[PDB]
Amino acid sequence: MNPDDIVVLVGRKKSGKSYLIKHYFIPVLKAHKISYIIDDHNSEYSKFGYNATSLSDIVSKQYVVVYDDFFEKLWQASKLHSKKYGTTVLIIDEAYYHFKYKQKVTPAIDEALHANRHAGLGLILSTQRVYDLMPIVYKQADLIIMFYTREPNELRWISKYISAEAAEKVKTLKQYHFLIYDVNSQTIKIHKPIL
Ligand SMILES: [Cl-]
Ligand SMILES: [Mg+2]
Repeated sequence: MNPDDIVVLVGRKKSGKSYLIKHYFIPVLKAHKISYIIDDHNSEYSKFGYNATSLSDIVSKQYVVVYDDFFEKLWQASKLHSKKYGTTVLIIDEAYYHFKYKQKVTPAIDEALHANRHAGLGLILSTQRVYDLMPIVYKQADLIIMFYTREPNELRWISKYISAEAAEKVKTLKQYHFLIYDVNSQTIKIHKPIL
């Protein structure tokens, strides 16, 4: 993950999405001195950054958790954060609320999908089913990560918007194993569980 990449995480609850964030993305971000802002809508990430009580905290604290009209506020605050700390990763553990399939696209959502680099903000979006998010999220993504599924509608979406090969290989992943799809290079890795 480049610091201004868009990364999508896809898998049913308990498949290991938050674990990957906590144990794979966050530590590597930290090691490069890459800032992040975690937008938690379900706390679970309490120990990974300053727990914010205001928009000012989002801007000023280097590693920050936010407990979530609001997306535009969050987005504006993140842009100001990035100007202070350099490229920042905005991590959203419930992309289902702002990026939902068949929803409109505000200027801020559009910016987040098409103008990341310019705003100095990477994105990690997390979702339980592939068909929860707008197909344009899959087109705009740089890396798509998928855990096991054989739900036939999900296979169809993966095949149509991502890769027919990924749709095949997704069906055989063991627990905590995950497929990585590089949208740009069009390659596929099958990764073992994180330690
Ligand atoms: Cl709008
Ligand atoms: Mg989770």
